[PDB]
Amino acid sequence: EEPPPTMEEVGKRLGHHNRTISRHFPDLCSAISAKCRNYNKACRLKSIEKL
DNA sequence: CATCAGTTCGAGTCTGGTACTGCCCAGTAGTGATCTTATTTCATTATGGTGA
Repeated sequence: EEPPPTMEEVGKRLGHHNRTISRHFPDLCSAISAKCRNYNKACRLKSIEKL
């Protein structure tokens, strides 16, 4: 979806500290972080072009 | 026997080590205008002694 959420939003929704997820599932968490960062970078790029 | 002391497992919490975003201000050098001042001219003004 839009602004794929970040680590903070996912952790707040799950009610767990970020280290709790981070100590067991690094690959998928890095996948979510990369997706969010890529969406932000793409949106910034379109904003730069349009501006 | 059931109490207390020595051991484990995993979660809570901080923090370093590593990368990254969305946004206008501040200083400097041009001009043109308008004063501003240490310094350079344009007249009067007083002092002077002697041959007609």
